[PDB]
Amino acid sequence: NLKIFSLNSNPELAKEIADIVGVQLGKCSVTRFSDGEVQINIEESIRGCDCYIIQSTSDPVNEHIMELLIMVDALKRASAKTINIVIPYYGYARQDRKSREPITAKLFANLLETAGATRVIALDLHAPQIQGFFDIPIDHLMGVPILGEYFEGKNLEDIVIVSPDHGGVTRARKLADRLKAPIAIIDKRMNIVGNIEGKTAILIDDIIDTAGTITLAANALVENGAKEVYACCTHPVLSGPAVERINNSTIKELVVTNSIKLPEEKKIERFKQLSVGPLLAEAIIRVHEQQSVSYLFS
Amino acid sequence: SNQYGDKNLKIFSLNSNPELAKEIADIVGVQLGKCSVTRFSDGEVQINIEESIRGCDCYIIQSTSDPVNEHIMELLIMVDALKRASAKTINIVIPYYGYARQDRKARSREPITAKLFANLLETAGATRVIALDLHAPQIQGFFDIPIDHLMGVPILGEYFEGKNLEDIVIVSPDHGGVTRARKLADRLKAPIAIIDKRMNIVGNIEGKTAILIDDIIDTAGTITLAANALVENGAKEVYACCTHPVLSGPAVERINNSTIKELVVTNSIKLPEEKKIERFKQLSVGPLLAEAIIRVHEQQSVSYLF
Amino acid sequence: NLKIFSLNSNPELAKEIADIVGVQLGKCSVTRFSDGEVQINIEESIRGCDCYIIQSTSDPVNEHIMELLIMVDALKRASAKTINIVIPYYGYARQDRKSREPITAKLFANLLETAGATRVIALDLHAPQIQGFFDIPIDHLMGVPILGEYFEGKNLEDIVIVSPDHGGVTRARKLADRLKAPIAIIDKRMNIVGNIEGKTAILIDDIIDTAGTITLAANALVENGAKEVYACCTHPVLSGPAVERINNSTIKELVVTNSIKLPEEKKIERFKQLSVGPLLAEAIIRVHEQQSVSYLFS
Amino acid sequence: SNQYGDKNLKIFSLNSNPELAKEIADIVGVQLGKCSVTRFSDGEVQINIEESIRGCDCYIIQSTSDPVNEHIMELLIMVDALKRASAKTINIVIPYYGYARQDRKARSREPITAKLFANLLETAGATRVIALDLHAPQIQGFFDIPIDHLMGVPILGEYFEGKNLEDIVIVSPDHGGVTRARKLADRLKAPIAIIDKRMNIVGNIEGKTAILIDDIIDTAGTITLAANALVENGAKEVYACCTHPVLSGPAVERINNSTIKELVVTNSIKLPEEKKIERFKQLSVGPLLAEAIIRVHEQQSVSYLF
Amino acid sequence: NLKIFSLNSNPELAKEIADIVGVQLGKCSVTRFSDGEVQINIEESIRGCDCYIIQSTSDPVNEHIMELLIMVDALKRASAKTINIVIPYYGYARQDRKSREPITAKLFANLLETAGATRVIALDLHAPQIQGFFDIPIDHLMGVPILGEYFEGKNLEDIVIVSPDHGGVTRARKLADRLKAPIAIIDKRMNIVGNIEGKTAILIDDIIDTAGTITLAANALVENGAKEVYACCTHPVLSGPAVERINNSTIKELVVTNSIKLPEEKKIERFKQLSVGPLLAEAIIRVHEQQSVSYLFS
Amino acid sequence: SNQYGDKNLKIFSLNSNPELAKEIADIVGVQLGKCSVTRFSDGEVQINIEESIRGCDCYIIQSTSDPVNEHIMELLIMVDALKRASAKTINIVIPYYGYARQDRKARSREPITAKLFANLLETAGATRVIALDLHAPQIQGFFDIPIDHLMGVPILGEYFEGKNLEDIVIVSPDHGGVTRARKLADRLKAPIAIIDKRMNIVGNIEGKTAILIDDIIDTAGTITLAANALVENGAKEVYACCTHPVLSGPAVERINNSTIKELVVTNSIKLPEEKKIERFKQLSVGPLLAEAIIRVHEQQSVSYLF
Repeated sequence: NLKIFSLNSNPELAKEIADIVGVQLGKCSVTRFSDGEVQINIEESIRGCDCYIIQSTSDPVNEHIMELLIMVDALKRASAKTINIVIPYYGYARQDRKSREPITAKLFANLLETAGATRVIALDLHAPQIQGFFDIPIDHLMGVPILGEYFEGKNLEDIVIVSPDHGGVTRARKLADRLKAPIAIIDKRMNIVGNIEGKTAILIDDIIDTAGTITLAANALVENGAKEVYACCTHPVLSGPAVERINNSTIKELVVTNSIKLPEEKKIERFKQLSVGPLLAEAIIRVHEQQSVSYLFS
Repeated sequence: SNQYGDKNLKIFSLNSNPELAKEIADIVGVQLGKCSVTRFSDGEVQINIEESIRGCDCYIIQSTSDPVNEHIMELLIMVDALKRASAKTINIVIPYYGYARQDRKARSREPITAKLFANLLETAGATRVIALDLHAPQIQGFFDIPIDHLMGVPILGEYFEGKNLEDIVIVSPDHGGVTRARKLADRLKAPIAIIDKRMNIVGNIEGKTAILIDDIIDTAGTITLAANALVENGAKEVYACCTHPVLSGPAVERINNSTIKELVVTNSIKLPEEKKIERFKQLSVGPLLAEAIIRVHEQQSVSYLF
Repeated sequence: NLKIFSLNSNPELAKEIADIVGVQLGKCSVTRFSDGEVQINIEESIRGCDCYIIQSTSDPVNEHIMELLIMVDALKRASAKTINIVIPYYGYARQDRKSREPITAKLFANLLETAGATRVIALDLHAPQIQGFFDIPIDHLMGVPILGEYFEGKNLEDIVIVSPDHGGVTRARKLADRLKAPIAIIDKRMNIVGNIEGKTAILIDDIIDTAGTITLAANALVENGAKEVYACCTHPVLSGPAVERINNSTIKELVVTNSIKLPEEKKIERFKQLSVGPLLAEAIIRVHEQQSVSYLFS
Repeated sequence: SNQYGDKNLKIFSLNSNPELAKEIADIVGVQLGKCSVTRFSDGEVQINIEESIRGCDCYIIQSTSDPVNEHIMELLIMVDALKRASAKTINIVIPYYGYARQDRKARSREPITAKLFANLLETAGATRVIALDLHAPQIQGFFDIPIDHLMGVPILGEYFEGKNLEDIVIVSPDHGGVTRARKLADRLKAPIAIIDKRMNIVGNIEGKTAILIDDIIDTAGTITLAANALVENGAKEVYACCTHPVLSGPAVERINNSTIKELVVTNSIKLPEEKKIERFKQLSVGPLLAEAIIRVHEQQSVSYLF
Repeated sequence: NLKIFSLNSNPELAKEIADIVGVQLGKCSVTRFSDGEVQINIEESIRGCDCYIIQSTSDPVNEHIMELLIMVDALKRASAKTINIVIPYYGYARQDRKSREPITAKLFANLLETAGATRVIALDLHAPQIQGFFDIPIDHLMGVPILGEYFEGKNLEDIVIVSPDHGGVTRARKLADRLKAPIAIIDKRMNIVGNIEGKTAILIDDIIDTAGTITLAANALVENGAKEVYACCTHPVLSGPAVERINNSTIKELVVTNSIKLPEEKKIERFKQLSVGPLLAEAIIRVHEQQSVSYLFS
Repeated sequence: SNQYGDKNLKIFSLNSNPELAKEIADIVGVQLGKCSVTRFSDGEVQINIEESIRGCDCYIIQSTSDPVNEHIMELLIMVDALKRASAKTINIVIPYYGYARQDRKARSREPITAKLFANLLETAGATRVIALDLHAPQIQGFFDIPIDHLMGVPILGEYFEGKNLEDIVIVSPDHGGVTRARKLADRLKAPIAIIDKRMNIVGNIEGKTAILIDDIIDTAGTITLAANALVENGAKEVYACCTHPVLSGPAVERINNSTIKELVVTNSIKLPEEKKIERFKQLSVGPLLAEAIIRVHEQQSVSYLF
């Protein structure tokens, strides 16, 4: 009665999740015709079934967004009982506030409901208030505990968590609480606010895109006395020259999760990727079986 | 082209067909609204309108052609941006409506994408739509906001009329396009014939000038096979025409190597600069759409057009 | 738990369907007061029940449409679990496109959802895109296979399927595919496009209303060499002089289905009526039990 | 009657009450919008507006009287047609609101048809409504679009005042109409009395001129029984009045054979040409509705009226 | 699987109802911060549960309305299966018609649905057409039978039911039918229409607010020949000087129900309070178990 | 103040902040719309607009401050009243947005009240909103109707600039307010420092004039503790400021007894007349909001402001 489908964004994450929960991915067909149009065909009856769709809205966001919406349409029209969306990475999440700009994080939310979505399971939205962009139920999972565990196990002396900017202090502090460490912040107006002399710095962000911000912060820490610099994020967008910039940086090791598929192309030298696979598989089971999802936060 | 005199009419162009959009604006007499549609390295689209449009009637010109998904998204984001900046109205001029084909795959559990698009456009905040030659006229019923549907057949007809042709027969490429072939046949007082690919011909095409008409020419497999079977059955000559030149895949090579004397299309879809069609004529829908926007904005009768 | 109700359009079809699935029709009351107003009263508790309403929106369409909407309102307000509409004939289906006309096929759809409908089961809509007029689930049944079977069993030599016009070629061809026959079409601008000399013609349409189109086509076929003319449609609207025109025509036999009740009044001489009763009863069971409805098309 | 001077005000009439609709248009000073509401042989209604109304404020005059289902449908289809032809506004003037009776059948699992209608009208696309003497004033709450509710009592009162009557008592036909009898009693500074059919009389009606008032007179069973019991209890005389003359079934014969001296009604519902009431007076709501449409269109105070 | 919560309006009624149906009230938290804002926190997982909320929208109506809406929001966002609202007293019910006034009874209804309500159970709405203000299911319970039983048991000779005004005649008559008594009405334009000489009068209304209307009617009855005056209503709003006015009136006994909590403050001397507790507990069970609720009216 | 000359602009005040509302109206040049918001003995709110506003653009000024529930309700009822009286637009000017705090209680199963409010306002019938210093800028995303968000920081900055201060450091009271401290630091070309209460200080505050900035000062526990720890760590002096003076509970006594040299706030929330702050300065948002309403009404650029 529970059917899980995967689309093109992150097929491997979807498979890992399916193996853990114990189902074969649903029979669907995702064709792209020669003129660029996409067509999904549900290759099996899903009438009366609770359907889960696993899709990160990563590069190319607009293709991933449309195939997800078109698939929801096909399931709604094929009489699915529920259409539950599992989103490891929420694209356009940085477009969450307005000078004559759209609020794309909100537009997508409205689009998703319009298409027929029942509920959403999300992981580390750029802003916690993005939950409020929905009127359908949404269960928000956090990735900070996963990154925090890995660092807690590295036997690092003298650490200070560093927020790459003014908007990342809250996140920095959740990590500094978990690790019992002080916080410093970069104030590119690029000044270092806080004590980092001799300390092992851990730069943290939710998303690492072009990596300009992170590598620059890293270089600044090192020439201001930091013993060493580590860097982590939940979502590895890593577009453009991101990878190169990181390989040449002073960043000892970069730690990311697998919410976004890694560039087949470019390789990161000092890197560690943690899986959110178990977290999502478990959240899917509890949502479907109506157990407590919040048991997952404490 | 500044000459319009209603500073309250704004026209924006997205990336699908900037040339057509420029032509329309020029004809109307106004400069393209100022905005920037950029794509960050991660493929996300960013839009920021560069002049206040608060209280203005805005017109967005976008064909949802290859790649349809990107063009739909920038269109939706553009509308969200104008809605939030307090535009008075957000009018959508769609020269080509992507996903309008409902039969593409002959399957069971399919989506009805042309309907999903309509719902999405309305949700984004569209006030109305101006469309041209929708694949099926009942797509108008997919909207609950006003939609004005323009016909491209008169333009094509007027062109063929000017060629002074003898013994013509309008040919429908398949079963679904007989109504459309009939409209051209009426404009040209010519009989019709249809290709029954199951590849037979219903009608007398012998020693006549055949004109193949379809709404869309995509891979060109259908139209070229229909042109060849036409000639080899005695048609003296074959012209082909359509409103929307999708021309994907091998379309061009197929056309260049076929017996089609001349292919006639409109500029509702931007042509591939890459490859050239040899025997080709392109008619413009710029004046037709420009006239439509003016009558809609000023509240004049547009049915008069079409 | 499954309750089936019938309204005034086609009580006999409703009864046949109820007998096949194995239920007594629900206890409802359809009163028309002296001033013309209608009042439905559900004569039994249907709280928590999945309710099916059988109604063709045939002559008078506006009365049939309103009693259906008022009944949906009473069931919604009486806490029905689901309100499933079974529509053998969809009136106003020819009003599916716009010069300053409404798109009544779309208006009705919106009205139906507004009133509280859960889903729809339809049979041979004038246009397949009318399915897209709904946002609630709709399962579209075809009648061509039923008419096609009957002709396949008549031992007719030399046949050609004839589309009475430009808009009926697709339908004609589905019948010509099933019967392995060529197609011809009438081009009233009234010319016959295609070879019909000595052939047995079968004129096909979805709806036969005043029958002017069909009888004229039939007369034209016969004076252009056709050995004989048969005629069929799924929906027998047959209004005005329809019947007389058919009785005097050259039409050997007219074949229709029972999606619309036959005029108690006027009688057709050479005629055959096939029942969609089994098709709908079966579609109702599969929808309710969540089996595959598409198994019914192949 | 061309004299209005705001070519932007359009008024349409459907089939329920063309005479009333003509009177209103005449008074306003405009010609009835051009359209054709035809019914094909199969009973389907076809509408096609014969002049552009794009950008115009349209007023539709339709009472949903016998047969209510047909009149509702043509009204809904008319609105869909105007919405899709780009009307600026679609204003509904309903002289008589069908299905406004909620108690007709005393059952359990009933529909609330007056609410369903409101939802349907809004869904079709109505901008606002102008109504007259709704059976229950809270039906105004059934709408989420603006609704202006006009009262017919002043017109009736003004008529009775002009008769110079002595010793009058306003009689409520039943328990639900006491508030309405009270309003007339206020206009005429007269006391009230009520018929408690369980058929007793609460109040002193002895040797007085009784005036029975109701909102609707349908089969006339209630009003005639109430008039007879009135006379036989000593009332010197009995007048009867209402806003809406539904007059279905035996209504007329019952009235003609009753003791009602004179029945007074308005023209909110078209009268049966077939049968004649003998002692009868019909007051017009044409001027009242015409004045309402003008103030709504020009944005003037209409509460001033009512 | 059935969880019942109570908010601040009438905690005792909620408890009585919970005891009868056989559940402990749900674990929720209703905090009012120092600046006046309210925060509800569901202290237990209610995922997949049918939740009932017991709240009268009595003084202060706006606080009671908001805490109810905020609670519905928290349950909707915490994935409740259904959110069923039980409303013993419906505030703003007198704002049911429009000169440039709002129709607050309708606004609240729209607000309730917007917040996420599934259905409503109501008791004696000011106007029966207020049921039509909703599009979600609503089951309307009557209190007249409860007041009527109590009077039927008092051995009162010569009774006449009295409507305090023009709008209360229908209600008066339902009570006069149950008791086989004649009706009289007060016509404050303050005249007494009907025979009350020597009779025992029972003044009836739905709501007794400031009690000016009722006490004045009572005084008028007594100086016009009435042997004695009784007074009843379903909803005891009793605000301002209500209580004092009643204690000094000629009203022999005032009978009310417990749909609204009684002023802790002021005491009524000759009074009787009947409980709607059993009625609501029973309606809750039948709604939840899908039995017939209308069995409760006859 | 009658001088505006667009009889079509109406401005109403509810009970949250009548003084601010009066100031705005005065500046604009119009008299407060006429209405009565009364509360019957039972606490129900009654509203009845005393002049026709049919066709007028109406502006409602209401802060949803203590008690937020009453103020929200009168606001919602006011909108229902204007919608039903046929106002053309219903524009909401919210100087202070109650329930904008999402972290107040650190629990699991919570409501998102700021979102519920937005949905309710839209449902009531709001056309648009004008807000000032929302607690989180993404609350703008909670609305699907246009919302113009004004910033109070420039006003505060301009005041501090006029004091001619030396060696200043802008201090963020907590982790969530670093972006806001940064904006003031930009206006004053000053570095920033943050209080890491887990109560340590990140940044050099030694011998400097510290300026604490927050959006809201409620019980004042956070700001006063942050001011004290500042001084005892060597800050030469401490100023404190915020846009919204909620000042609930012991706020005032705490401030009066702290080391804050001067507390600066705006008049977005009505101050308690009861208790006085000793070292205090109140800047007005009346001119800022008045300018915003005019540009919105006349369709001028308001981003120019903020």
